[PDB]
Amino acid sequence: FLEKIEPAQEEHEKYHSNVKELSHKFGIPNLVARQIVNSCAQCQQK
Amino acid sequence: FLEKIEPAQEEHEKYHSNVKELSHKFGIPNLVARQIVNSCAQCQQK
Ligand SMILES: [Zn+2]
Ligand SMILES: [Zn+2]
Repeated sequence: FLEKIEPAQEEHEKYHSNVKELSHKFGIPNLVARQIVNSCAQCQQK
Repeated sequence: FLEKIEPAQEEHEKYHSNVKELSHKFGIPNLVARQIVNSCAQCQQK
């Protein structure tokens, strides 16, 4: 689970990539990707 | 992703199974399981 999903977490931390970006770039569903963005504080706050 | 994880979502809705239960019962990591409990409103509020 944290094999291919982890690398995606590092991608957001470098370019604040959105869910579609993480999912479309790596392949993880829109939910697993949103978890990365949801974890991001700078992105969490609107 | 929603193949084996889905069935687990229904398990919590029938016995409010904790993360360890969902993960230990089905096999999903502690995170994917916590997502089920986290979604539960009755369990969300402490
Ligand atoms: Zn971000
Ligand atoms: Zn519950």
